[PDB]
Amino acid sequence: ANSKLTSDFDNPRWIGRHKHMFNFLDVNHNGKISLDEMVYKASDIVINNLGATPEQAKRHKDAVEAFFGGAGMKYGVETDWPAYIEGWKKLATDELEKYAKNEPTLIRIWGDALFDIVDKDQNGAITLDEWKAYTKAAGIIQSSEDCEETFRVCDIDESGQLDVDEMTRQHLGFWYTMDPACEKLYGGAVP
Ligand SMILES: O=C1N2C=C(c3ccc(O)cc3)NC(Cc3ccccc3)C2=N[C@@]1(Cc1ccc(I)cc1)OO
Repeated sequence: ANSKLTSDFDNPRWIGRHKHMFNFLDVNHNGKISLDEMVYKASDIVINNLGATPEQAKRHKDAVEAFFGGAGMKYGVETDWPAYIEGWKKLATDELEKYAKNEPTLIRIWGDALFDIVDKDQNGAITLDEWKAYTKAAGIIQSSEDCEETFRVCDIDESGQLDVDEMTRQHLGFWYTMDPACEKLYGGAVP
């Protein structure tokens, strides 16, 4: 493994990062969300906003299913916040265990599915314009200034693109470990 990654689950900034996303996902403020909702959102984005082919979409659907599945979410079950954060602890642990063993993470598998859609050249790397299009469709970032910040935090190549290898490392830090160097990955959009 290239980094030594450990969890920080009692940090209120980690709990609150995921609470921010819970709220963002719970668009109708039911105080619960379902797997049905999460995979609908994923496929709506990629099929109806980003031009994914049927095969590309199904590959993406499987990845998103497995991801939220790893956090304990299930079709036909309504997950509340206390269940959600408990499930996220299990997902993060499981992911850091894979990473430490140089085994592919659920977030990497999602990223490969998504980048094949979003990268016009299908080489595992995105432009700023492609990142805006995705994050704005998803709604995880709203402003162009915040998308721009992603490219500052991340280590870009001579060509000016964001490689899947680099994004994954940042994602591991941001979502799973509270690594200080990954702060502001989505700019002001997600604390
Ligand atoms: O990393 C990403 N997340 C993480 C999250 C996320 C993380 C933690 C959390 O508690 C909730 C959501 N959400 C979204 C948006 C989303 C949500 C549901 C269905 C479709 C798109 C999300 N989109 C992603 C997609 C992605 C996935 C892997 C890679 I490497 C690069 C990009 O962009 O930052």
